[PDB]
Amino acid sequence: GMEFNHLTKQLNQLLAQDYVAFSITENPVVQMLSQASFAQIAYVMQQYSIFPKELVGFTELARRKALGAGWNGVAQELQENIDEEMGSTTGGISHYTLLADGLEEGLGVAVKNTMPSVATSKLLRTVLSLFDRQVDYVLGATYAIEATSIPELTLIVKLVEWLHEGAIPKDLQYFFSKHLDEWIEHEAGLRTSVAAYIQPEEFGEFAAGFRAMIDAMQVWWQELAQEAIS
Repeated sequence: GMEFNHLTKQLNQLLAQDYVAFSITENPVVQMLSQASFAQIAYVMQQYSIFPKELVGFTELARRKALGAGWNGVAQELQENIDEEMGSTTGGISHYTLLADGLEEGLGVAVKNTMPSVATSKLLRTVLSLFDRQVDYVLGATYAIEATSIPELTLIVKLVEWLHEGAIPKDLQYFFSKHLDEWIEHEAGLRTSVAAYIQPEEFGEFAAGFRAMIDAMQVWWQELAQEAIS
């Protein structure tokens, strides 16, 4: 409702004003593109790909936290999200598979065998540590994944355009088009489902969860730029 909408608005504003990692111009990989080779940015794409690969698993941990608190509307919204991610709207082909195949066949960049870097392993450990707090904190971290989706996606488009002479191969174009579309519908669904259960005295924990996730994510882009380019 109105109070939760007020909090979520402030959190998005914080993301948009204070975090260079999600800026299309101030992202630390983007800032070093002039100094990078094809292979170094391919390494970036490969490491990036591990987060979509592991996203269904994290969303399932959040769904189990929701169920455990009796936040049933939220466990249902998350399940519909898990179902999309695993391929309900695309005939049983996961979003990760659509991305992986799109990068390999479109760009010549293979990601399916990628092992996590030091940075990427650090992000994974941190995220799994967050998902072991209480439901309000964990849903704030889950809401951050949603709020960063469009900024993240915009970044990946630029990296794909840089790796492929400014153009977008057909399958990656499908993938970007279906996401950067409405999904708004995704954000609203999670926001309104959580507003049905969350109390004002739990807004602090929700905001701390959110902050922890965008911190971890920004640190990852920063460390990845340092691994990859210098």
